[PDB]
Amino acid sequence: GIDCPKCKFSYGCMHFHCTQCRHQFCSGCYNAFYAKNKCPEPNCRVKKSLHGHHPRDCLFYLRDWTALRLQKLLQDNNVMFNTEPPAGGCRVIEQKACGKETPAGYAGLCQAHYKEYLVSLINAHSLDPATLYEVEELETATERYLHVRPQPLAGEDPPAYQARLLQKLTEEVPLGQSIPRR
Ligand SMILES: COc1ccccc1C(=O)CCc1ccccc1C(=O)O
Ligand SMILES: [Zn+2]
Ligand SMILES: [Zn+2]
Ligand SMILES: [Zn+2]
Ligand SMILES: [Zn+2]
Repeated sequence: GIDCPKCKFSYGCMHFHCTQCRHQFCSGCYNAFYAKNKCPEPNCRVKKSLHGHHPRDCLFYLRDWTALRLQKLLQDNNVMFNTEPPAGGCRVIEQKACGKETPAGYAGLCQAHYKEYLVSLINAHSLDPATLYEVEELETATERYLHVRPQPLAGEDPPAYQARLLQKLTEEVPLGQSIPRR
């Protein structure tokens, strides 16, 4: 299940409570959640919201991708993923079974739980979503994680600019370090 990164107790919303230690954290990347006015991070722009600071491969972000784009990341890396239901209506047990509609090609899960499954594979294989980023996404990631505003250099054509952004991001900003890897 999910372990409190603080106490280590084992168990579509990312905000998780551990009742033992009262830690607030993200169930996708295990980074801490902060209530409004409680965030200590100097370069964070969100000071009046309940939030955490997530790596680019947290489900917090990747849940907003389409299933098709999540599949594309897996396909580009030749990681297999299920599309068909199991041998014998979403079975995933939620805290209120999920019971939602089970679309064709979504492996017998609802849309949200199928994306969670794809992200679980993406994370297991340490696939980097930045490899599919358009330049706008690379610029956003640069601002978010490197705290600088990117801009192309004189003499840099568009492919070179995009490649530079991608190279600096991947070299200097690790994927989530508390996300479980295989
Ligand atoms: C799926 O749930 C959400 C998705 C996007 C934004 C907000 C929510 C929620 O209100 C529930 C989950 C949640 C609660 C508090 C803080 C963050 C989140 C979250 O998952 O983003
Ligand atoms: Zn705990
Ligand atoms: Zn997260
Ligand atoms: Zn913050
Ligand atoms: Zn479901």
